[PDB]
Amino acid sequence: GNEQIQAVIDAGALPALVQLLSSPNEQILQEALWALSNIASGGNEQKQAVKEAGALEKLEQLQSHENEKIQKEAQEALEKLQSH
Repeated sequence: GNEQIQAVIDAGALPALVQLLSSPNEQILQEALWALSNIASGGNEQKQAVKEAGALEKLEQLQSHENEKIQKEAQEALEKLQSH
């Protein structure tokens, strides 16, 4: 599969930050993830979005993954949105 490519750095906003989770294209998920995943690094504002954005909803599609790296990509938001 394709790894996190260093194409462009971004942040993310609205459900658009989550939307790539439900991508069919696990590869492009991973590609754009590099820019989008930074949301998870911001505990307040960013990391709080994901729940409301539909990360639990988004997760389910990707849980049917064909790529193995994708498990970390899935659990990335899982982890961080859940209270622990």
